[PDB]
Amino acid sequence: SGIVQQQNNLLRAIEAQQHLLQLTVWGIKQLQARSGGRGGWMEWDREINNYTSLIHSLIEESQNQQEK
Amino acid sequence: SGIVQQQNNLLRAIEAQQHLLQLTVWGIKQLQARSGGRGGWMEWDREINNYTSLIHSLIEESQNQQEK
Amino acid sequence: SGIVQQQNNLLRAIEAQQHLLQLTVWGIKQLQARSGGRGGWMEWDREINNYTSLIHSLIEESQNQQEK
Repeated sequence: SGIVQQQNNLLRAIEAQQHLLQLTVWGIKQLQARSGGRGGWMEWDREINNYTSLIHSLIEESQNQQEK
Repeated sequence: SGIVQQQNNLLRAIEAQQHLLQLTVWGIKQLQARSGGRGGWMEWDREINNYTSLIHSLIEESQNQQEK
Repeated sequence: SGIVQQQNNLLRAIEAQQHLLQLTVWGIKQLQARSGGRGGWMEWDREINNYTSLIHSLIEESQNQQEK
């Protein structure tokens, strides 16, 4: 308790920022499709996708270890 | 101390990322106003606004519990 | 251990979000250069640069204190 609840809202804060991040990335995508980019950016998505997965996996860790 | 100071710069890091997030969201807004979108995106702002508030509230939690 | 490993993946999660943030900021830059903005935004970069440094420094703190 206490110290551990501190890590409670810490993860919650980060989980929420992830959503604001995805919403942000999403906002960027559409701004790039309007312009007219049939590619030549697909490797930029490859990077955010790999960091999103790496992040979502790390959040899983935290949720399971915050069980004990 | 120690463990608790670790949670010190942890929150600080997240509070700073929030600003970089708002700066990011803000950078996206203007790019959407230039184009000419008199709406049809207002529900996307509704989502970031609700996550920004949820986040700002969670940071408050951390600041008060980091008092004891 | 335990509590401390919890702060392990916590920092890792934040370090990863920083990259997704830089990737996000970067995605915004190009969308602003295409349009044609030879300035009048350089003080917006001044803000993200100063928060990126402030953040990268805070992460350093965490990495060194997570040594003891």
